[PDB]
Amino acid sequence: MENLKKYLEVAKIAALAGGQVLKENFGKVSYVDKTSEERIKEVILKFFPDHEVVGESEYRWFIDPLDGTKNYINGFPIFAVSVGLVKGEEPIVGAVYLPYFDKLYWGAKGLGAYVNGKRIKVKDNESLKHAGVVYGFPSRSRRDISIYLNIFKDVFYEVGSMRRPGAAAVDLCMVAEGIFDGMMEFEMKPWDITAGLVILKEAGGVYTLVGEPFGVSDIIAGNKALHDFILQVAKKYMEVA
Amino acid sequence: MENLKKYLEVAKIAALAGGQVLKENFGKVVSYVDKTSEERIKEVILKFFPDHEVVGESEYRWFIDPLDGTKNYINGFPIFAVSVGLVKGEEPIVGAVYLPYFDKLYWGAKGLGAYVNGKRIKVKDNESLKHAGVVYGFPSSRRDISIYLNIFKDVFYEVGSMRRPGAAAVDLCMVAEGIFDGMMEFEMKPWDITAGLVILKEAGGVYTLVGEPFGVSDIIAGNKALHDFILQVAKKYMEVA
Amino acid sequence: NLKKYLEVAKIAALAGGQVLKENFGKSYVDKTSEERIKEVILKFFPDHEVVGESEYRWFIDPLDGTKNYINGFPIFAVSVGLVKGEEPIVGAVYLPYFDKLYWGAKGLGAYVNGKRIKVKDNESLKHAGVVYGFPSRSRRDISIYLNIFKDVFYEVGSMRRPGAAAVDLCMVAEGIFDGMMEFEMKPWDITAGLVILKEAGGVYTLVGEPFGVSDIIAGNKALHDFILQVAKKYMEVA
Amino acid sequence: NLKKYLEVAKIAALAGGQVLKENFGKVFVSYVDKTSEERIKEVILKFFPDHEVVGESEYRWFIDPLDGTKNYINGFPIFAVSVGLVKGEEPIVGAVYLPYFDKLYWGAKGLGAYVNGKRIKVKDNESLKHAGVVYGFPSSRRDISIYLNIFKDVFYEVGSMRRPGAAAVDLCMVAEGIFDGMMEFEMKPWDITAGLVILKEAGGVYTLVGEPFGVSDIIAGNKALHDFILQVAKKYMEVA
Repeated sequence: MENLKKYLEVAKIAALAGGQVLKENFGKVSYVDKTSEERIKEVILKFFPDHEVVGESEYRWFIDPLDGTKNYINGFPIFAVSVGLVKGEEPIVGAVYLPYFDKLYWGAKGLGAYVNGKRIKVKDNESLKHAGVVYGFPSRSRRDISIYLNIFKDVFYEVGSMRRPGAAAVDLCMVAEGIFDGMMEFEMKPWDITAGLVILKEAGGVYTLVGEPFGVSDIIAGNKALHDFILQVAKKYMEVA
Repeated sequence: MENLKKYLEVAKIAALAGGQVLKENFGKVVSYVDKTSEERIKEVILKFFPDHEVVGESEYRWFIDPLDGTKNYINGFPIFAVSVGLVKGEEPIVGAVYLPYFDKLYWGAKGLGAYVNGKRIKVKDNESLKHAGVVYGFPSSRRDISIYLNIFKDVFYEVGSMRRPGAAAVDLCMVAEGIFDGMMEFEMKPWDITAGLVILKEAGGVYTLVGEPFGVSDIIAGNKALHDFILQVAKKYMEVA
Repeated sequence: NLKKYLEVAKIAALAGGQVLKENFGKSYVDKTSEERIKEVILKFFPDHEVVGESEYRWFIDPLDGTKNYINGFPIFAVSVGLVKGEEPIVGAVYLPYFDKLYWGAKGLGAYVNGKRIKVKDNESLKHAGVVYGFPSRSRRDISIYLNIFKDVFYEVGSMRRPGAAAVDLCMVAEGIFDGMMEFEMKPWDITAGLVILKEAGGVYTLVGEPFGVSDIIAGNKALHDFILQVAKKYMEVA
Repeated sequence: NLKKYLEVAKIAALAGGQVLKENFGKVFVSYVDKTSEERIKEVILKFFPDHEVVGESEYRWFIDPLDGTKNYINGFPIFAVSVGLVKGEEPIVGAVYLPYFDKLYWGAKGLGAYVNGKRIKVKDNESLKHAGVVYGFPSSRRDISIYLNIFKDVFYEVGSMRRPGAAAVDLCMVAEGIFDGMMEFEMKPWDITAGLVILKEAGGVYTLVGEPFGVSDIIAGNKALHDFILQVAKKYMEVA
């Protein structure tokens, strides 16, 4: 933690470096996915050769060169680059950049959560009918779809509104910014969420990780209210330990 | 209707009138906004055409949506719009939809084409389902939710991706713009889709309206491929006539 | 009908600005623009008069920054101002590229997209920023403007020539620039901007014939007094 | 190795631009400038430890942490970060970032000039009366008159003349085809080196009067305007 602030500024530059690849290529197009990754990898390693990078010790950078690929290929502006860092098992730094909006979300353990310099935080709201929730799950799941459909139906009925933007890292950043009350994505990878979670926690959010935090996981995050409720419902059709 | 041109130009201005209310109030944590936007629109339309009828909540009928995507707008999510559509008798002839946050004005008129801020648009060519992008939306409902979950899962298994942005007028413009192959909206009002529908049609899109075009309806629109696919699936779980 | 003239001015500017927006990066524009502006105005106030290249006059610039617009420089706007008798009371200046709408009305304050604005404070002249402008083929001798330019140049921190008076007035109003100096002006290029600047707590002096060819010196008290100080040394005033 | 120098350059500009970006509007200055400078110099030296950084060997980087300082402090969006690479005495790499507009101009010798992954080129001109020129000079080492005379003669011939207040950005707008040319006096290497590479690869022409790596005056634009505003200059200050 002696160079936490140096890790942060490096995470931010890495996200921007790969975010520029997404920027220059938007609307023109998978070579982008690899070019963004190389750039991110280059920045991290030149600064910290010894660290390990994961995607696709005591310092593991979990990166997502392009979160929201399908949206990116179709032209839907909800996509980003995610750059998270974890010491041992503890996630300590997060950087998520939204190229199309030129919005850079970031945060470090105990240092706060920000978006382009402005401090952010999850919103205050108990009321479920006044709440907004984003969600997401795969098309060819490892788990039966019906389960996800049943969980959806239950929250959908109590919540004020639900949205499926198509990019976990962004969903995580909008919850941390106080736009959406909570989220719930299933069958996630560490690089999909690591950076976003750090930011969410620093913005004062709560979250339950189901499964191996660095393997395949499920995530239920948001303010106190939605987290407990999405979690309650989430365990009627599946198991949590 | 020799004034199509004038009708179009008025629709656009009116959408800009209401959109201005939506943009300068965005972010300011009661929906006096919606009422004010509506007031500006009705006002513009009725100074140019005093005898035309304006619908939303007698040969020419203007269907207007002062605020498509209320939930998103309140929460701080960019996907919201204002729609202004003109119907002569029964035929939709002019459409204008404005995305204030993006300062994007989608417009079109019968036989004159579809446009977005000056550039001509059109639906995409692809007929491959696994590559297709689809947007959907059903309310939280008049009919049993199971029906929507059933139509969703099926399409979900075939298409490349599915999104729920939360504002039908925008879903229609993005389909018209060729970002999404198709859209799927259930239990709509005429002022939710009339404008976006004119636009979609001029972009070369195909669509199926279920129920009374000027009463509660369901809309399935997109390129040929997706419209044929979504419609066929829907017909397995619900009635269309 | 005070709050009503303002809403119409805003919609009129937006209407004309939309034309500029659709064609940016390509006079049909200028013509089409004023066409939309006068049309919206006369639809809401058939008794009012429109002017712009009856106790209620609207001075409009369908496209301020024509040259910038043609080159692809983002500095350009639409200007819609209203005068009652001889007093500027309502103004709207829209900048299509930045999607920023500046508006104001006597007693109601100045705004830019729903945000209230005000001119800036100045303690040191060498910290001030000034925007200026004069024509290439001018009625006055360029020597006069060069003298005015130097004197002001040596005293302030910076001087900029953006190319759109209507936009210069607005930037002084928002407190980006301490003040401006624009010479050989027409009423439709500055009326809407003046209303906005004054409601932003600004000061200004018109030289010549308002609603005619004039000069304009505007900004916070400090720069206005200084720019006017210099001007008086090389030319006519009152 | 040009390709690797260019990618690094873009990143360096972006990094320093981020500082400028998250501090724009917040009425300090030395802090932003210095913080931006430190981030740019760090990235460069990280990929090329042997290179030399300059501004305020066989491979020198001329960087401007914040071009358009006064504009930046005032809140006028015309400002940027300039990162240029020089091999020997020749400008070979250039990256100019405009944080506010989120536009990144870039180029490398023999590779072309771009803006956010968009190939750019100077505009074609015929009539001087249709030309647009950006100018600028310090408040100076030469008698203002000299510059005012040059400005005056050009002013009389072209359609328009603007003074945005940021050389780096100026050179990029000429490269993009917005302005036909620009004249700027009393320049430093870090102010124009990046823009120069970008301009030249956009098919532009420029003349450096003075010491390229010292204090200099720059005449740059397409062929037309460059020749024209070069004629006028040597009519008042006698370029070599």
